[PDB]
Amino acid sequence: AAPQVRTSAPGYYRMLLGDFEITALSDGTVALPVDKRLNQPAPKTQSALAKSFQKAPLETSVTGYLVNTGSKLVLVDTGAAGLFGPTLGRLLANLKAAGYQPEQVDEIYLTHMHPDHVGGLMVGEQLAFPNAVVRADQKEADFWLSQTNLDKAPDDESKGFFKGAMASLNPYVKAGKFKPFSGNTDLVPGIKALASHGHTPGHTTYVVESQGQKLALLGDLILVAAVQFDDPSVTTDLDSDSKAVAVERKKAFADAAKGGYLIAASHLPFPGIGHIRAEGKGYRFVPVNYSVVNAA
Amino acid sequence: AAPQVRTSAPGYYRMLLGDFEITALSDGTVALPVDKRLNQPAPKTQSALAKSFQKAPLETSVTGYLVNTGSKLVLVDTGAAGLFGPTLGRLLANLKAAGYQPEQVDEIYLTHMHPDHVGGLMVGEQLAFPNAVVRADQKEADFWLSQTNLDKAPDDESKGFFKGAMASLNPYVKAGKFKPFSGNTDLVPGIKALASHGHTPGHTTYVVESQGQKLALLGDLILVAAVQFDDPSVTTDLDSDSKAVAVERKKAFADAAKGGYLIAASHLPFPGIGHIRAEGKGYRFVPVNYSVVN
Ligand SMILES: [Zn+2]
Ligand SMILES: [Zn+2]
Ligand SMILES: [Zn+2]
Ligand SMILES: [Zn+2]
Repeated sequence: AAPQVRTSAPGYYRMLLGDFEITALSDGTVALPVDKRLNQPAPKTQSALAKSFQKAPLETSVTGYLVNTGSKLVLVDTGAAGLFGPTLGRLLANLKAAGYQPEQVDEIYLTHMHPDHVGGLMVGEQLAFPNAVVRADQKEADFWLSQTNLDKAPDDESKGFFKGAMASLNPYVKAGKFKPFSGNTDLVPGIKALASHGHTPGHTTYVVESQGQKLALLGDLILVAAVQFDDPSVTTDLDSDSKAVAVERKKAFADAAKGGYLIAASHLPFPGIGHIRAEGKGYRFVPVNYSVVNAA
Repeated sequence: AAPQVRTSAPGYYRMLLGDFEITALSDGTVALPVDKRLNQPAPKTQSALAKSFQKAPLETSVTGYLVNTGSKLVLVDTGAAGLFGPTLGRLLANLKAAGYQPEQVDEIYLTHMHPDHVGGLMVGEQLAFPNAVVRADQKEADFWLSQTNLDKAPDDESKGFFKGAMASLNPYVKAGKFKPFSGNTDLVPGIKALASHGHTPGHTTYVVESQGQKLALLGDLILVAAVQFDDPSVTTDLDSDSKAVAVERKKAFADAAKGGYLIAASHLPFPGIGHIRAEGKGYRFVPVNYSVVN
């Protein structure tokens, strides 16, 4: 026989979208006590997860999305680097395994500034993406980079969020490489920012379109697949505005269902890409069928 | 501008099952005219596919399953090698990418002897797995290695099935390395053969169990997920015995729904592993949650 290997394959998933190349990049996974963070009784979460053959704590993917439009290379979210423990921070290595170098990234779009999305921006004291311009909504940057907000943060978890956002973005701000937008904004050709505020004050969805094929990168608009597709009204204590996140999630799901296009989200099971159909009181996520990509 | 890369990740998926290590190994994908092969009206298949955002021809995975028990390295199915065209035959390279060499494989268990499961046994005129013993049901071998069955085959597709089985398996037979079993049989500790005849005369499911964790490798008991989970009675013209395959598929789905354990199948979307629950007149497949192995 042979010794066991016990390693996972490189965490990248390639998919074509019209003339664009999408690469989902895994940052790793982390076990989350979702039954304690969701705004509903723990037994109800347990029953939902059991319907999906799952149990809390739940191993949850953390994913960023690389878009090569053919003229620009854009990275949507960057993982956690070392901010959330040793099971995360795989995204840079998976970017390299996917055939790219960090120096090649032209722009980085942040759905929001929670540590598991901004941590990858820094390797120690060095910019992880030395040529990239970072973009996020002005509301997001104004909230998370505020010293006064950090000084008035209620608990250690929130303080750590502020500190991580500052440590990750401020070096780019200082280098002149942070370029905010406000609300719905055309970014590089083929990618648009769609305001989806409420998980954080400036949470933004990024819509990628090429040759009639559309993909909405929803960020953290959904967090627990086995709960929030069936019941989109369930929120978490990590959402800044629970009512707004429910409204925005329902809007995104309704639009994806009506349009029949792809969505992706950072914490859907990797690669986190699929279609949505409206069913009953909520929605059914349909993960994309495994497809091989070959050179053109 | 950064050039696009346009290559897929190495096609292996690692998963722990108790103390055992499972590696799903992609042989590639192939576009199949499932609307023509399923035994129901083509528009019905097309509408079922549309419900799942799919359309025929449907890109379909071809997967084998490596089980490292800690004492034996067993491979369940081998892909197509070059028998089914350019898009397949990736299993050997993915086995190497998964950190193993073909010479390490101790036993190979075949669900059945269709070309997309036996072709990988051979690389040219050389055994692909030079130290392995191959096992399959006696009924499977007797059917596909039959010279008179080949002479009786109606068209070139079926003749090609017989020729491919013969070319892939007879070098192991000649070397004394084919050991059939008959019906339900305990193979190596932790892996059992479960007769699931009907897709082929000796089609066999392999049940893997470690520390109370069970995984049933169903072979080709299901071929088109978007059709046959909702309606397990729909068969194909490639099934040797349609009534039997419907019975065996329903039995497997009901048992996996009742027991709550994992199933895998060669043509479910890679890695093709998940749970199943009973819903309406059929079943819902629940793909395993992405999980990292260390
Ligand atoms: Zn978040
Ligand atoms: Zn997050
Ligand atoms: Zn078959
Ligand atoms: Zn097959």
